[PDB]
Amino acid sequence: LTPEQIIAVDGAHLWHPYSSIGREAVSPVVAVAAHGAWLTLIRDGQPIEVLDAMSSWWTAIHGHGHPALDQALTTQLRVMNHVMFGGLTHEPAARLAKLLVDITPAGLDTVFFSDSGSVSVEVAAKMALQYWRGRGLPGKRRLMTWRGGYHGDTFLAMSICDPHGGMHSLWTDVLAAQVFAPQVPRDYDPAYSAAFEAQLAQHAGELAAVVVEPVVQGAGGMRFHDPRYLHDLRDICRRYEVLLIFDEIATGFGRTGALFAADHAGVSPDIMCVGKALTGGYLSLAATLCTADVAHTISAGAAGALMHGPTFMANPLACAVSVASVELLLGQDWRTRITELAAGLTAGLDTARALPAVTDVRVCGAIGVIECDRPVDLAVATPAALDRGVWLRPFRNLVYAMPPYICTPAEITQITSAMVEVARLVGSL
Amino acid sequence: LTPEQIIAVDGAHLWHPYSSIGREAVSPVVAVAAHGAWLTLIRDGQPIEVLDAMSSWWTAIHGHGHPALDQALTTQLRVMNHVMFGGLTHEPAARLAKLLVDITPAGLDTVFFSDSGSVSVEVAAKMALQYWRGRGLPGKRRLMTWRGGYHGDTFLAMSICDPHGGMHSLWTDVLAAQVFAPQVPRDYDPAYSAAFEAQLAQHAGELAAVVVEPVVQGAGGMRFHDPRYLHDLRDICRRYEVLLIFDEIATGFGRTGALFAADHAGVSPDIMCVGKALTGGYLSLAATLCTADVAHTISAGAAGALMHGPTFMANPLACAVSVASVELLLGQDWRTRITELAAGLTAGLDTARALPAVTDVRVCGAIGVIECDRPVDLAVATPAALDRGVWLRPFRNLVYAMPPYICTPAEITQITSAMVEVARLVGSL
Ligand SMILES: O=C(Nc1ccc2snnc2c1)N1CCN(c2ccccc2)CC1
Ligand SMILES: O=C(Nc1ccc2snnc2c1)N1CCN(c2ccccc2)CC1
Ligand SMILES: *Cc1c(COP(=O)(O)O)cnc(C)c1O
Ligand SMILES: *Cc1c(COP(=O)(O)O)cnc(C)c1O
Repeated sequence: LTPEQIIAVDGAHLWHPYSSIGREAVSPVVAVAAHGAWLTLIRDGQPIEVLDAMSSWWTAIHGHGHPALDQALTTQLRVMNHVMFGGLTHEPAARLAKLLVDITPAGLDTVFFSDSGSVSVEVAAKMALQYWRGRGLPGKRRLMTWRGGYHGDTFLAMSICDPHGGMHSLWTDVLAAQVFAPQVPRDYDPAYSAAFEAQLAQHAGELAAVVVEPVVQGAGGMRFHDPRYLHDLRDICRRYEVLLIFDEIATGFGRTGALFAADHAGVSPDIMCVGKALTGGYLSLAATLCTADVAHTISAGAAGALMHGPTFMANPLACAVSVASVELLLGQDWRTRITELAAGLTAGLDTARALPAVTDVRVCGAIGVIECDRPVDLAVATPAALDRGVWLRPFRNLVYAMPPYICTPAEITQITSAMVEVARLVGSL
Repeated sequence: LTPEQIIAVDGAHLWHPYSSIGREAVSPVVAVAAHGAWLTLIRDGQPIEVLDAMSSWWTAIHGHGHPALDQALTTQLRVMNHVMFGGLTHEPAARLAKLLVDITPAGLDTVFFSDSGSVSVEVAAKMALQYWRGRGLPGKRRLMTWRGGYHGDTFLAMSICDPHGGMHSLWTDVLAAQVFAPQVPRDYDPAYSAAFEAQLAQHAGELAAVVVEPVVQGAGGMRFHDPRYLHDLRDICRRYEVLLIFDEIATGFGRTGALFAADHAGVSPDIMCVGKALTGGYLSLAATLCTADVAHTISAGAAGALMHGPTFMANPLACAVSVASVELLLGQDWRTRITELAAGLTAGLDTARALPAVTDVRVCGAIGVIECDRPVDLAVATPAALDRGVWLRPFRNLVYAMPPYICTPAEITQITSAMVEVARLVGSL
């Protein structure tokens, strides 16, 4: 198919994320290749090379077509593509479970593989519900979070997404009614934690778990946060006997400057979800980890098992590439790499603070954000960034980047320059 | 890792589908390779080659490591592993969407890609609910199905699963309460359809959709029903203004003797789900298709968009292998292939009808089932099958197979002989 034909098929037949059919203001751009930090896109019938400043929605931490990950895929493909995980086990699943147990916050000793972030969140909730049921406390069935969060698109996951961001107002009666604390502030305020505790106290007997994104809230608004809040959550949860679940699907694997965002506080949750960057952005894969205590209590419960099992559970191909991606990250000085990326984002984005339409500039590890005083028009921002050799996709009022870890200092400066120019145009209406 | 080390890691750290940690009656068997119709498994420390009679949970329709599918994946790997589907489109997505629209029942014109069957079911439900909200009828938010079904493991999907199979007993006060008709019979009885209609009629004002597996109910009991029941559901749904959703995640791509099981009835659903065999068993991928009417009504409603978007939506690697898998199926006389498989299953399983423990023997396309009068002991059945060079996994009172389409007459004889002997050992108490 030519790029023209691809566009024709797409407009007529393909849904896109959170999109319409036939009512798109901006046509999608045809991608024809991806290598390292670079995408080959079609612009006016001509292929142009642009920086993947988004890491393809936070996935491509090592860039595209990395030799180590390509080779991991083809070497597994040669021996075993997939086998059912019902009654069978295999080396890729075992290697990956061993790695994940050994690098995640202490105490996370068991691993449930699934195929997506949203599914891993449902699995986490199921673990929490079956746990309390295993303790003879089935009243503990509700979830508590703070506002500003995002946890995926399946119906249980939706129920803990920010009620404003997730337009819950049109899911009246269908969504489970969960407990929401106010938006967690950037700076540490003991008063916020005390109020969080006071609210949790009113619901403790009906709460299975607190579920939050640690340190960085991604899709909900790129808000950062103080890690000390996570210390308070762990204390509150311990004292009131509510499970703590960390959703690290966004973040995990070095993105925030620590290996996992929980590490910024030294906090272990009871259950943890990982996903986006798990395979280095090659293949869909997610994981839900829980403590030995949670696993044993579930296993000793009425069901005698966790009542979940996806078709492609622990897929050998996805597990093999993930093994390679995790080893590639751990086999280098990733901490210094992320610190350098963060330095580059900070230096490059400082000039945006002076721009008329800019309300905030913030950086946390390999995440850089320009917050604007108005929603960013994609019809202007997209071509503007492409003209500067960078693929950016703002959402709401945010011009942001989460670049691949392999981006050179020069490439980071190219990214921040494009971000600044988009922010300048926003004020130019 | 050696098979012994794999077993050690697995016992300590890996959840399996619907499994415990630390309370497994039988250890899983280590799989070390897969090629064509055969798995290489470790038994008594040594590798043995056995037939994958289950197609690795319905997935491996062309067998493992098919050269055409390996090639397709490797070719895509060299150009573009993955890009984000937010604001970008690509050739693998377009090619697959085009194919799927062209081969599915008439009227299914739009394709929403996701990363598993359970998610595609949630997407289907979301389409149905947003559809009625777009028509100004937000009361139409419940689902109706018949008993014996299975639709996945996420919380909304669970709500339409068979109440017994799904142990809904221990999910009281958590699952949405849906409308269940009685188990659909094998043989066609107009009285059943009339009763289904009467039940639907009293709930029509609050029903968004009927959701069923067409012709074959897989995981809920390997039960077959007359295709004419689906003709009746299409009629009932039309007259009472309730959407019809067919979940073809297990039945799709030739398994039942038609390209899609809906084709047995000559009927089109409003929404359709596909999954397990979509990639030929290489990678997790699923799709939810809907009519132009459904897509337009959603897109004109208050959200102005379908509120869903998985991270790995329309993954180029998965879409590439899927295109190859479908073209491989369409490029041969698949209908004759399934007919020969069905014939082989019938002939091989006939001797079981006379066994003392056997209540039924039934075949539908490349699906063969021996139903027993008591549960099948896996501790006895698994080694018995392995001794005969066959991987079988019974569940409940069912010894069954859904073999790869590439299985030779000799391999089908080997599969069925193993199944018959498992059934024989059941009657020995
Ligand atoms: O456009 C997206 N997400 C999105 C999802 C998947 C992909 S894949 N490639 N790009 C994507 C963008 N949104 C997800 C987060 N959103 C949200 C939902 C509930 C609460 C807060 C934010 C709405 C918009
Ligand atoms: O064990 C499974 N699924 C399963 C089995 C084997 C494999 S191999 N890879 N994935 C698998 C999933 N189920 C248990 C009972 N099931 C069920 C049936 C009816 C209603 C609710 C669940 C279907 C899923
Ligand atoms: C993206 C995301 C999810 C959902 O992941 P999918 O793979 O899109 O289902 C869940 N939680 C968080 C924190 C995320 O960033
Ligand atoms: C297996 C199955 C599902 C769920 O698919 P997963 O990929 O396991 O989430 C849904 N519907 C039907 C009919 C199935 O057989």
